[PDB]
Amino acid sequence: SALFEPYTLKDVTLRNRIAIPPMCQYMAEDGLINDWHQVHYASMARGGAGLLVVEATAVAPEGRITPGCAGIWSDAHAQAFVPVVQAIKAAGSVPGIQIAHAGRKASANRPWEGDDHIGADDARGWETIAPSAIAFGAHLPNVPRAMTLDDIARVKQDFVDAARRARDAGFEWIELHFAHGYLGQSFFSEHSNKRTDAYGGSFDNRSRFLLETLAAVREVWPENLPLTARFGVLEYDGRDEQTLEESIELARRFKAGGLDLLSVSVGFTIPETNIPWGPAFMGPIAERVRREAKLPVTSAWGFGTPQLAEAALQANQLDLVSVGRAHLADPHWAYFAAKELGVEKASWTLPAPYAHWLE
Amino acid sequence: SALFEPYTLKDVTLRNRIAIPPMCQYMAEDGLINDWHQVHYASMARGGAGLLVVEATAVAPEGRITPGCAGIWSDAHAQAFVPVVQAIKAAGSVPGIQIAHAGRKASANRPWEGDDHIGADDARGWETIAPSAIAFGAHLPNVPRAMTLDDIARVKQDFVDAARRARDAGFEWIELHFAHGYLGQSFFSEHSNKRTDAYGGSFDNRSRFLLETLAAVREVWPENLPLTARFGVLEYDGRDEQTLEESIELARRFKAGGLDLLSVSVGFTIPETNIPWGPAFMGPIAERVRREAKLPVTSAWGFGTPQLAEAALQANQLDLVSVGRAHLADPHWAYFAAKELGVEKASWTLPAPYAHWLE
Ligand SMILES: Cc1cc2c(cc1C)N(C[C@H](O)[C@H](O)[C@H](O)COP(=O)(O)O)c1[nH]c(=O)[nH]c(=O)c1N2
Ligand SMILES: Cc1cc2c(cc1C)N(C[C@H](O)[C@H](O)[C@H](O)COP(=O)(O)O)c1[nH]c(=O)[nH]c(=O)c1N2
Ligand SMILES: CC(=O)[C@H]1CCCN(Cc2ccccc2)C1
Ligand SMILES: CC(=O)[C@H]1CCCN(Cc2ccccc2)C1
Repeated sequence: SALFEPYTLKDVTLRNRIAIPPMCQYMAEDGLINDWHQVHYASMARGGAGLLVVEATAVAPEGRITPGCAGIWSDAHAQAFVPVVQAIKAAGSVPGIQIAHAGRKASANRPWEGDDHIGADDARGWETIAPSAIAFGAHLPNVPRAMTLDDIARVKQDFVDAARRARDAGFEWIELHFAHGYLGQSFFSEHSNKRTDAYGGSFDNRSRFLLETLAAVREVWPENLPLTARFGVLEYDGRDEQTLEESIELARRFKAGGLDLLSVSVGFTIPETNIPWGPAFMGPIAERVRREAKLPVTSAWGFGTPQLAEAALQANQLDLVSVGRAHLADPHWAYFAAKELGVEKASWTLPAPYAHWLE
Repeated sequence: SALFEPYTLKDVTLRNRIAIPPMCQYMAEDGLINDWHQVHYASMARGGAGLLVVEATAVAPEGRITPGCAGIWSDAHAQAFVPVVQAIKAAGSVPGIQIAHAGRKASANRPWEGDDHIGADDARGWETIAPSAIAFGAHLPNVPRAMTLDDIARVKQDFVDAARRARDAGFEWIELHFAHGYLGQSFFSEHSNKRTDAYGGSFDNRSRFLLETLAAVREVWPENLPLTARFGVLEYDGRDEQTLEESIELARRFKAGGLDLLSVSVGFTIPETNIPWGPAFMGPIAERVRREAKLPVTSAWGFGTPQLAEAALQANQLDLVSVGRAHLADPHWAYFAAKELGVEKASWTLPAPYAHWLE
């Protein structure tokens, strides 16, 4: 099975090609994770996935999506992750983290508590920041404050500090969240970036915040540990071929800047889109990015069937398959996939106190 | 769905009829549980099951099956259980524990490390005790020491101390392990009990250890929490109708002694048997115990299919269905069952950070 071959990138070796992508739990308090996250992550790691990327973890308080998001904007915040790192490692999986800044999609309610921007009169909310003072719209109508040059430098330094802390906490894999309509994605997109200084206009200027943040993080993040990013390479906004061509050139520039792997996604920059959801629908996009930018990739959004994961790998569309929601449903999904694909001694994808009895 | 109806017994209410039976993990050290159990039990509780009975926990060191078995023979051992208890409650499941003494099956290797009696040169081993100096045979050849009256008195008091400690740790449900060929089962069976004193020979004498232990425990276990036991009601040894008739009479005596519920199983007292393993094969035996002893019952051994569990409840064979190995395979099995049986808003068998996304 391709899905259960190991993967080596820099000095990290993953025991198979199953990655758990970052999935916000909205269960933190003032950025501090807790018992909820400890069991959630340790249980999934024991399930057998080779790589577990911890949810979007805010580099700054205002960079949270919700009052429940994890943060890493202080050393105390970082120290809370150590037991998660240790549990993921004890289960044989590799611990990663996604560091993030929600940009104009910040100050929102939890998804099951309205999923919408927090109102002005609710004290739990805060002012958001973005490249330009333009709202997403729809359920997120709040207009962000356009970032100053000092703002741009401060946030780049929060990403550096976040990466410094993740390193020191023991993570072996980092992912910069430049996707899904949050701060980084909104600098790259013409939809959201109307700046007239060095950080807007041309392709080079729209690229600048992302490339400078990459470069700054690269300085503190070990060369022997994978440096990755997630990026939305198209929006399904009717501008797909031009957007894709530009996104692939920026990925060429990420590679020149030392990126080891790109997690390929959708922009979600604006609500006025027509995304063709379906099983493995990102496969061909991911493949194009991989081939044209000459960079390993993962992706998500449907691949959560064992035959779809296996297929993508064999067609060299992906190097890792990210499987999210199926792990929410079953934290032992990797074991289910091993059984489905006829892996030998499939029950031993799980630790012994389980594997002995299931074989 | 019958499976997702609540159940009330004494002051305890279970949110559904899915019970997780005791399943040994063999991961403790000197009886002390650790991070393995914390995650294991908390994850399964979050999966939705109404009741989670913690694995066989030894009332005394020599009462462990293996060097990896959990213990409750001291107050520090009992304090280790408190985070487990609190984690199970936090997920909305009810915490139970099974207290146990392995009798002549003690001093054995972990199942995946030979599963056989420890050899006398191995420094890990200990002397075992039983009603009579007779070995199980097969892979468990060690001949146990015959207990004296002073031994019987001591072991009874250890069950009492264990129950007292379980109460204080916050368990809300206790199960006396009188099944599967361990100490209690071996007092009842004529195969293993050749005593000529008050604890051997007649039905009354063979029953005595079990009844006195129950009575002793009933004195310290709160009247308002379920007091239960697991008992092997037949052996498949060619003596089934007489053995089952006797077992049912003892169930009546358990009820007269305050037992609230009986977990109906097989004896496993000797290796020379022909157990007819199959899906739901205990259903009819369980039903007979329930009807004839007029006592609530659970059972296990192939109910781990949503339709099989539902059927047994609808036929009134059982009050709770114990689903073990299916929970090792998928700690969210109760969610899988609620989906299969078409339960309304099945994803909310799980907590919000999962249920929201899976509906
Ligand atoms: C609960 C939850 C939470 C989030 C997400 C999704 C879900 C379900 N996803 C997107 C996720 O990583 C993945 O791309 C999608 O879930 C699609 O993959 P599946 O179809 O679920 O296998 C995600 N994306 C990301 O980059 N960072 C994150 O923190 C989150 N958080
Ligand atoms: C790993 C493991 C460990 C144990 C068990 C089984 C397994 C698989 N079982 C028996 C268990 O409670 C249950 O009766 C069987 O697993 C049958 O139910 P299932 O078919 O698995 O649903 C069990 N029985 C018991 O009374 N005390 C226990 O501690 C144990 N330990
Ligand atoms: C922060 C992260 O990128 C997440 C947060 C919540 C929704 N994600 C996007 C999403 C859309 C549809 C289904 C699942 C996930 C983005
Ligand atoms: C102590 C407890 O009752 C357990 C320990 C391990 C095996 N159990 C018995 C068992 C036999 C075959 C399959 C599953 C379980 C008994």
